Amino acid sequence: VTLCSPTEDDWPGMFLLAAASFTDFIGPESATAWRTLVPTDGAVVVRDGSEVVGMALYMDLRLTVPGEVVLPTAGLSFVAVAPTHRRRGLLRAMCAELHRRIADSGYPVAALHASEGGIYGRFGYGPATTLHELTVDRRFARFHADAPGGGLGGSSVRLVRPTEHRGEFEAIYERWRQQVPGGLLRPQVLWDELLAEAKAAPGGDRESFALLHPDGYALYRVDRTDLKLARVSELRAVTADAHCALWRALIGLDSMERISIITHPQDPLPHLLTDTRLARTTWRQDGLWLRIMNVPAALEARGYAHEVGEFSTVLEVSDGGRFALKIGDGRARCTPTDAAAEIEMDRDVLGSLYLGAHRASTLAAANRLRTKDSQLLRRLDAAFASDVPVQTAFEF
Amino acid sequence: VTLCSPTEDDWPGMFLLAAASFTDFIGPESATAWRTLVPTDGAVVVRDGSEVVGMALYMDLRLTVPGEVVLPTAGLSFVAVAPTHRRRGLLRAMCAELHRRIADSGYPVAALHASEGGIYGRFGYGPATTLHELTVDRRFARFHADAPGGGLGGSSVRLVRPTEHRGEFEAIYERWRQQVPGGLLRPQVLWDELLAEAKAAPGGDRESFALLHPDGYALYRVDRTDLKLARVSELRAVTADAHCALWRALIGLDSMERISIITHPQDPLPHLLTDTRLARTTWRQDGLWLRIMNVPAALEARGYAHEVGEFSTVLEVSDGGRFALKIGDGRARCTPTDAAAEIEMDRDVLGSLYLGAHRASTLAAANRLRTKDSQLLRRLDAAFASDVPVQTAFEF
Amino acid sequence: VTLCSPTEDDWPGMFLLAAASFTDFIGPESATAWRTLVPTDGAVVVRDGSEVVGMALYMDLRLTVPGEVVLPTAGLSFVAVAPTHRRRGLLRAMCAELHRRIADSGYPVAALHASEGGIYGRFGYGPATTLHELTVDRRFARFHADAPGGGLGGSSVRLVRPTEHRGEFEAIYERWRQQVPGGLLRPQVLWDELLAEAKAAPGGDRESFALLHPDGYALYRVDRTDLKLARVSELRAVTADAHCALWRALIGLDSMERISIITHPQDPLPHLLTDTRLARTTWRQDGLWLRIMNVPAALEARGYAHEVGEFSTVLEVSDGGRFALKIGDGRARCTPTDAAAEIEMDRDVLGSLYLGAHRASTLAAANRLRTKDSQLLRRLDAAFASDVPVQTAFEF
Amino acid sequence: VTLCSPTEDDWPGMFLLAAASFTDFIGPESATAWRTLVPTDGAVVVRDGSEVVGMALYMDLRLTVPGEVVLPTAGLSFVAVAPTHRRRGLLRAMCAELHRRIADSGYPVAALHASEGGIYGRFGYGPATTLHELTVDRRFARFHADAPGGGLGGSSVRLVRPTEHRGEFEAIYERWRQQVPGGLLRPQVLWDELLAEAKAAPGGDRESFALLHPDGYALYRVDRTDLKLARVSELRAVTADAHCALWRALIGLDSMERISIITHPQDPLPHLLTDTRLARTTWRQDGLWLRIMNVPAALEARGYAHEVGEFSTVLEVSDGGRFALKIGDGRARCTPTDAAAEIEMDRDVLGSLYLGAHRASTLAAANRLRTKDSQLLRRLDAAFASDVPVQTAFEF
Ligand SMILES: CN(c1ccc2ccccc2c1)S(=O)(=O)c1ccc2[nH]c(=O)c(=O)[nH]c2c1
Ligand SMILES: CN(c1ccc2ccccc2c1)S(=O)(=O)c1ccc2[nH]c(=O)c(=O)[nH]c2c1
Ligand SMILES: CN(c1ccc2ccccc2c1)S(=O)(=O)c1ccc2[nH]c(=O)c(=O)[nH]c2c1
Ligand SMILES: CN(c1ccc2ccccc2c1)S(=O)(=O)c1ccc2[nH]c(=O)c(=O)[nH]c2c1
Ligand SMILES: [N+]
Ligand SMILES: [N+]
Ligand SMILES: [N+]
Ligand SMILES: [N+]
Repeated sequence: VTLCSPTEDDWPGMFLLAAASFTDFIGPESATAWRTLVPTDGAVVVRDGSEVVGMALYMDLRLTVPGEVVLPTAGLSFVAVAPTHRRRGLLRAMCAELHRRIADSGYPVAALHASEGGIYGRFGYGPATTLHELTVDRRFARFHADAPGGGLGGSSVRLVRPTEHRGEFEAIYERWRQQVPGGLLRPQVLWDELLAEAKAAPGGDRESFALLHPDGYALYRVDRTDLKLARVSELRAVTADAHCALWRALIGLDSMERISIITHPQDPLPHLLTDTRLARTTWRQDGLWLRIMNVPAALEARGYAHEVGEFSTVLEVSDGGRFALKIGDGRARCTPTDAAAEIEMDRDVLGSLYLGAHRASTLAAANRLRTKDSQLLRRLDAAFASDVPVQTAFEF
Repeated sequence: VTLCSPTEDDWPGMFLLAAASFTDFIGPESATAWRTLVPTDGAVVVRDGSEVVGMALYMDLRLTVPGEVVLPTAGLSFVAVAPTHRRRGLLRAMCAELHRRIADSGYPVAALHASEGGIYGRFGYGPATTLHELTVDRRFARFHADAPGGGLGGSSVRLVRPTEHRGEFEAIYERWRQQVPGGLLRPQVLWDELLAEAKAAPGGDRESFALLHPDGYALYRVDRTDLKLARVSELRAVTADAHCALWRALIGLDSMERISIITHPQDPLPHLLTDTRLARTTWRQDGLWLRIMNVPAALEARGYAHEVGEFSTVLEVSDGGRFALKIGDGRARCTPTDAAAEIEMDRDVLGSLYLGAHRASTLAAANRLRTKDSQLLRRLDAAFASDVPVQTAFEF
Repeated sequence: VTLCSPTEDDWPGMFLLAAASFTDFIGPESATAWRTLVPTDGAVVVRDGSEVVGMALYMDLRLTVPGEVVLPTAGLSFVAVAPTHRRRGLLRAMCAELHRRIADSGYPVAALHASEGGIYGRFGYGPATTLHELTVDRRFARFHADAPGGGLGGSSVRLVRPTEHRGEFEAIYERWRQQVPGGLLRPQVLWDELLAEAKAAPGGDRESFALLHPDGYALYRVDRTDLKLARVSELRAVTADAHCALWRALIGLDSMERISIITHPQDPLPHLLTDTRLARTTWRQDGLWLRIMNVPAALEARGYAHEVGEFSTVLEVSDGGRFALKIGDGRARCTPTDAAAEIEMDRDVLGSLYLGAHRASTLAAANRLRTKDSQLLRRLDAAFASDVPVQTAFEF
Repeated sequence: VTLCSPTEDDWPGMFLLAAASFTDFIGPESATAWRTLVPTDGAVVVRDGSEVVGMALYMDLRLTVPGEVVLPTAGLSFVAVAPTHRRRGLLRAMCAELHRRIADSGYPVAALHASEGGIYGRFGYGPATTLHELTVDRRFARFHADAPGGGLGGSSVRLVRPTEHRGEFEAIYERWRQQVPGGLLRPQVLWDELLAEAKAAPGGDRESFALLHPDGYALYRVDRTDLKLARVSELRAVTADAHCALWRALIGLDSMERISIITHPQDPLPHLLTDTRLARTTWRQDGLWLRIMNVPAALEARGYAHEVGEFSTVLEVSDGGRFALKIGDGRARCTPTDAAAEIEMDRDVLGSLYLGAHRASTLAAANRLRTKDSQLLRRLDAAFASDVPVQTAFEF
């Protein structure tokens, strides 16, 4: 059992392991396209002394963080251990090797989507965004008097074929991702795959349609089996107006009973209706997971709330360093120190605070975050909070 | 159709309407006890010219709000219109009369739990707390290395009969409610009813048990039909230690597959586990609804975040007044003004901001809250936020 | 294995067989009351040579038939063969003995409700009324502009306790049953049992409520398990106004999602709504079964449609006689003849035509009814039709 | 927002709206075929000032009505409003324009199938046929002694491939539709589509088979997911013999548990069995909707029951005219008059009476039909009744 960068000949064996490991495997041709997002020496495989029994790689991503700052980000994916080689520490070995390479390459953070919630905490990843499924019973949905775009004249939203308005979706998304924490640059090969999935599949998914506003879009399809359910695969709106207009159109799907979407906890849709309860939270789960590779670089790179006054403290990350942290004017200064720690946390906890999705208070209550001073807690809470709500861009 | 305060002879007719209107009706003897919480002239009925076709009342409550300040609160309940007298504006008439009496009596706020989410917005009530159901698959639940109370020696939690430790529950709850936004004083007659419901019912609910810590308790029962589900009716913990200890005991219910609880969005339980995902959010709904009766009294009474600096603005409440609002040192000054409004919102929106459960940013995105200045939004967001997470005390 | 009229000592053995045979067995005290409806020598039992292994009886009933004519009717019930004595022809023996006694006593017809649809055809019983379950999704239900009782002022319907308005229900029902084909006199002991069942049962049915109009009533209860379903046990309306008023009140049960009722195929409720489809037919089954004991007496006793002109024919009932049938002025003359048959049918088929619930055309298409002349078919169809729709009074 | 007849260039936009609006959309090539049934100027579209946001058309159909009389009929279909343009009265505008064109073209009636039951009443359409789903548990089904085709020798029914016996199905159907109220001429392009749908679909419907008698056929397929359910898509029988023979063959599908069919309320199948209850009514819904465009032409065109004697009255249709109606010898005379109305009803109600599917008595009980004379009601009931049961030909 050796650990190497894969050669061209290794990939058919990797695709086999992929097919066996992932029920939503996109298949060899799509997989061959996604390869273009993997840097040279961005992949590891494990051979048995030879077929492939383990694999992992990272992609070059650009993650938006609070203060509209864009970080180079190593996005872990295509992780699999053969069912024949469990409990041999192959994952620990592969993750260690990639983290070495990611760190040495100069990525401040790494990110992944977790198949299970129990795996990636021990490797320093913390869940940093939250997915919220809303299901609307649209037959009772009435917009509030206060809701935008409820006037006379025409609608600014059009029903269109996805494939004929790629450029407009690309442009809207590009604006969206640059201004939202959790935003990722979506490269060309992922747009190719998105509009491929919008096509009807013989014995699979139904045809997708688009609702297009100057400052927003929504892609939706009727569900395979539940023919009174419309599934919004993606809604991206840059203005509140666009967001309201798109939801007026979706509630206008008079042949559906229910509209479902995977969104974020601060989605304003409930507040657009006279009955907030009509937008039911059906499902909730961790989205993007974050590992802070370089604590000072990451902490210094993001913006902080201007509201909290200037304050200083000492943060110790377990087996990750100890730093004098000074925050003010929504910027941070983070420098080495041997002064006594005021705040203590594992690396994963930091990942979870970083995009402002979790309150320090809350993690402290679980004792994932230690401090003897509760004024400091309030200050961290306020400083690390994001004024733009954190969202999840896309699974990778 | 007249509107009067009920006489003693009206109550049997009110109980009939109650029985017909509410599937969880506690019944005449329990109802006769709850009457003791209704002040003289706290009830209205509508007779048909004579049986009772409409009723509503309020109870005298004490609501804890941010800054550990306790407000006299009119709690609306026992609201019903006979199915024979719908669409006659009997609710509008009853609500108007009670709001007159509540205001004139000097209550700064009124509160209710809503049967439907579409009714009470138009009468100035906004949803002010959020209920979160967590269901834990306890067969996989492992506590984190960092979680309190995972050491050698004995457990500080005891399994007990609820009826034999009323005093200890009363004392813990009393401490809890005084330090948590959303806390309500629970009077003696409600404790009587809580420990009555802890008893096994022939063909009904099963026997309830208690887990008791010096600084917390939990009441739980196995579900009627799902015999692998334990339902935590109530968990109240004053320290993080107590909260963790109680959850160690509940995960120790080795004959159950799942533990469910109705809690709040900031419950730290997910973070006590190695797999946060094991604590699934199964259900989410509005809890306590709040109507600000006197805007300046209410705004001046609660505390605000010390973190945000001093700032001033002008708030207009629709058909509710316009005020110079000055906030600093976590106190507010709220005085009449005819100066131009900087912030605009209906009375209900204010109710929803008041306990810090909803962000001003979020309501602004839905246009329930208007301002042309986004710096003011951030400032309101931070000021109205509660450092202690807002919770829901009990249904009334 | 002998066949006798039961003595007082036989009844405890009959109650045992009842308990074992009928899951809805009303129990010994209720059963002892219903005994008062059984005439002397109205019961048979079969003993094993001695415990009871078979039983059957009839009750003295009064059945309304078209033309508002009331027939003495033998109502078969309490029929059971022990599971130890199947396929011994005990039912054939008991039915034969009772039919002998019923015929000799001078009943023109006998009637029953069938546990299964495959049993009673061979003993000359045909299904003569049809049960229709309507389930209304009351959240969308809007009454038509044309529907009665949608004006200003007050409602004439009251919500009441069933037990306090027995007299008014008795009176309304008495009017109802005398003017509707399928109507049965409900004796005092059945009213006692109806208002006993309206009471809440520990671990059983919930409390029943009543909607009372001068010319109609409805008894309803919320379902045991589905707490958003109201079950209308009984609705009896003498005028269209009463029927519409009662349905306005039932749709006014704003806490329910669905209202269900067992009614008849010609119930006008669908036509009271703007969306007829909201009143869904969820279930449909044979109601009352009829055996014509004396063909000429029965045919001569009921009224016929005045619309069809005078016509004459010869009807042969298989092993039941052949008759010259002359119909005109909505009366029939039925006399012995040896003239050639024009119409042929088994006795059961006649039962099914008798109250006008089945068309002769339809039974002819199945060849249950033979004739070489289709003009005669049309004439029978029209003559046997009832202008008042046939309904089902109550199970016995 | 303008309203025009579509040009060739409009149709790709209409197909897009179709795809988005109808989950069972037959697709562009099938849709292009059905276009051949639309007359010149039989279609309207609404453009936004330009993509298509509204459309509606009618097809030229031939409807059989009581007395085996065949009426030219405008069949409304392909009706859709974009979800972006709800509540702009686009449907009201389109329906008005088409009704103008239909009336001026000289159609006595128009017809449609309704997606929802709440829409088309206000445009003068009434539901005129009833769909009945019967599900038979064929494992218990035994034919009655009286049922045809239960003798020795061979069976006259053959199992065949649908595509190889098109001619025989066409011929049987042509005979069927000419003798049944609700019958529609099925043009060649609809036969092409029927036998296309009889083919197995990759990941869709299974292969269809046919049972063929000289005077009847049945097309059936096993259900996609429930492999013990056979779905009879279509059964057309011209003689009772054919109908019984076909059902003997279907009950002979020994590998199925249940056979389901969408039929009519007077289907004799229940009466062919020893247990009528085995043929369960699982589902019931409005079929064909009818709008009487020209009251006197329509009323004069159909036949009436010969059984009822000659009678005269005055019918007022709301905003539709007032007529002296004289009925006798199963013909009607309908002429203008200003004499006082004896009968009053909206146009939709007339549609519902026209094919004899609804009794006048029943609509009167709901007050959809007004008269102060109940003898007239009985007379209308009998006159408008159809001796051949009304059926539904096919969805359009
Ligand atoms: C989406 N896919 C990607 C993702 C990144 C890739 C990078 C290079 C080459 C191919 C790539 C394919 S993929 O191959 O279907 C894929 C991958 C990992 C997965 N992990 C899971 O736990 C799961 O449930 N489904 C997964 C699907
Ligand atoms: C809990 N109950 C109270 C509450 C307050 C009371 C005050 C005075 C006298 C009796 C009282 C009884 S109660 O009577 O079962 C009750 C009341 C209102 C309800 N409203 C609802 O929408 C519902 O679903 N269930 C309800 C149950
Ligand atoms: C309703 N009941 C009657 C009916 C008639 C009686 C006459 C004399 C004494 C007692 C009587 C009790 S009863 O005893 O629960 C009863 C009877 C027959 C039944 N047959 C069935 O197939 C069934 O499912 N449930 C039945 C229930
Ligand atoms: C059956 N189809 C027809 C019907 C008539 C047509 C006339 C000209 C051109 C194409 C045509 C297509 S169609 O295009 O799939 C179609 C149409 C309307 C529908 N309305 C509904 O409410 C629904 O649920 N499904 C529908 C399906
Ligand atoms: N941000
Ligand atoms: N607080
Ligand atoms: N009758
Ligand atoms: N006919």
